Amino acid sequence: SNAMELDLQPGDVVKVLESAALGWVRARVIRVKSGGRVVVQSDQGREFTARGNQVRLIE
Repeated sequence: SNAMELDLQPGDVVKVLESAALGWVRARVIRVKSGGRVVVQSDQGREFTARGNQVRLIE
């Protein structure tokens, strides 16, 4: 699917490693913000800045 490439669009459904004490959880890309500030939000409602090293789309 990708290595580190940001093809993440708002509405996407990915696994992101949210926090080290949780690991890869499933998040949702809400937006692409300032420059390369990816907005993803997990179902806990927390938005956070994702990066292509923290996000994997079906792979």
